[PDB]
Amino acid sequence: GPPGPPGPPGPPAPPGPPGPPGPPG
Amino acid sequence: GPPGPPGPPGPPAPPGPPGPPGPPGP
Amino acid sequence: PPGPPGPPGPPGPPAPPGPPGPPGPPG
Repeated sequence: GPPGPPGPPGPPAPPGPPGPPGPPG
Repeated sequence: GPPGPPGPPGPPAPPGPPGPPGPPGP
Repeated sequence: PPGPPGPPGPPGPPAPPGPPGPPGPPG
């Protein structure tokens, strides 16, 4: 038989890195 | 014969971007 | 018989932005 169709989307990915430091106090 | 099964799930997306700036310092 | 499995699916949903950064310098 012919090849099956594409699988489902991949799983979620982790959060990116932390943002930069905030402004001076 | 019948079409094959669906493929496997894809991979994850690449690393995410940084978060936003933190709060003011003390 | 059934054919071979299909190809892998697309990449998953975009990774979320990270956490807020730390507090700024004293200030």
